[PDB]
Amino acid sequence: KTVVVTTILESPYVMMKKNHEMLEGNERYEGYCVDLAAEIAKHCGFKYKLTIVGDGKYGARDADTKIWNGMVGELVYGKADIAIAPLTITLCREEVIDFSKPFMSLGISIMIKKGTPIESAEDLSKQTEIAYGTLDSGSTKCFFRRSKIAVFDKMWTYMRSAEPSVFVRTTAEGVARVRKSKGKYAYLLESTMNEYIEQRKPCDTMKVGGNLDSKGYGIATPKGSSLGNAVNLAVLKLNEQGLLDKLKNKWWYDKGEC
Amino acid sequence: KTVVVTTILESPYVMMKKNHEMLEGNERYEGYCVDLAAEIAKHCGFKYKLTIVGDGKYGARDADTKIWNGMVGELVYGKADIAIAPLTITLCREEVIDFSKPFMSLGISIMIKKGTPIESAEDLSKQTEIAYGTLDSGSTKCFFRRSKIAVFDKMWTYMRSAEPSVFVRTTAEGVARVRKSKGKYAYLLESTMNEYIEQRKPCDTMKVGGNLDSKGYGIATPKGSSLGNAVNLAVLKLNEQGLLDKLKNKWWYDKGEC
Ligand SMILES: N[C@@H](CCC(=O)O)C(=O)O
Ligand SMILES: N[C@@H](CCC(=O)O)C(=O)O
Ligand SMILES: [Zn+2]
Ligand SMILES: [Zn+2]
Ligand SMILES: [Zn+2]
Repeated sequence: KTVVVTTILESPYVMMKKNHEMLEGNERYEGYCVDLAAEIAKHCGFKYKLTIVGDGKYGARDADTKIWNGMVGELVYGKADIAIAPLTITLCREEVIDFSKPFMSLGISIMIKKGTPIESAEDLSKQTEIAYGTLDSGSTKCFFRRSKIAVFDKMWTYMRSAEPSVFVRTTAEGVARVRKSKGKYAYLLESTMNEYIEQRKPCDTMKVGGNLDSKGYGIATPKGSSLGNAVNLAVLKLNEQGLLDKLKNKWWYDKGEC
Repeated sequence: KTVVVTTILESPYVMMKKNHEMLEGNERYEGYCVDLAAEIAKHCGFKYKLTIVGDGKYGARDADTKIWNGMVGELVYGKADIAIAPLTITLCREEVIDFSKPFMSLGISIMIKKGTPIESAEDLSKQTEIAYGTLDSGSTKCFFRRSKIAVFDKMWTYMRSAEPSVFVRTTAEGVARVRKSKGKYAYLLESTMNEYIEQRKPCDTMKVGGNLDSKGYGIATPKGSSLGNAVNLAVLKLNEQGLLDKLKNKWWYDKGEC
């Protein structure tokens, strides 16, 4: 009956509303993915409940157990019916879950504290004074783990061994680490999240360089789900009608503070 | 056994080699989609035959007959097994054929002769002096026909009844018309093709403004084809290993003339 949606607290995709405690269920949350879920549900004709992924992760497979965690795991093991989140379409994930055509484009990018002497990934790789890392259990880390491209592989070799550790549990922890590190920490994260934060007080970070790759976020469903077909057509509809662009302006730039 | 691949002569995706007359089969052609087809086939483990679409079109459904033309038609009517071309993923097409996840991102863009006093679609819609049109039987025309957005519907209203016709049969025809028309014709075409032309002699055109929308090219197969799954995984694999970015540089910028 009611579709269980798994999602993740990530600004400006899903955020606890300012006055949520006096609100109940889905009304406690706002954001790009909250509006998207409402649109998708409207067009596919289902009722839904938003749930925050229990382990707070996007999804990766444990090398030893082979068990998936995060939102991907919640789909794989039957704990949720659909994931509506900034979840990156990847080869490894497509092997175990289904994705709609992308609803948003992104690439890996570099976040620095304003004034930091870094302009590119190549820059980061040719030095050591400034440490840099990525999010745990996500596609950015996996991208670096598996890249045969010379510059990226060298970055991965430094990251996988550094001490203290350069990886963070949440995007917020990575951003805070940049802001409090006096320019000695740079954070590798998706351009969407980088560009959003850049327009938020205290206005002390910025995106530098071009994107390191090009990929997309998709709405994910359990493999063979009956929901997959309708959801895909809905994403295409919403893109063609300009809604996806409308939502993007609503949450990134109509909400800039800088 | 041998996979029949439908494609289209559109630079720099698929072009006739200089000595093509002395060459046979797939060796007659070169370009981004030629390189891509060789890779998709290698990774999916199939032999293939490139064939240029007979009517030279991408694909639209005739309002009267209801028959699909172009590469889309070749797939729908069983004349080809797969399309490897700059074929835009759209809702109407997804209803009749299957698409892989996108292999390239693009948006509708504006091409002007250098010096043309136009900076945006809004600029174009608000005037009469400079004519503008699009390709026939393609996703750009359909975009404008179907659009509810104010600026774009105004453009469609003008274009559909402009005389002489502002629509062209091939991208090359639209580009020639821009070049020959002394700034009095602007051409709406995808950013990928606009960007390519900008780097070709006589270096007299350019892309102006931002993209009007955001979408992707996919590799297409007949609905329910068993090739679809493998092709999709190959596209993701090839993106993650950086092949797609490498091919774009090779055919757009390494060969740039301006
Ligand atoms: N979008 C990523 C999470 C953020 C990141 O890895 O940078 C994923 O789906 O895993
Ligand atoms: N890529 C387009 C053709 C070019 C255009 O319409 O501008 C299509 O698949 O129809
Ligand atoms: Zn709607
Ligand atoms: Zn010839
Ligand atoms: Zn290969």
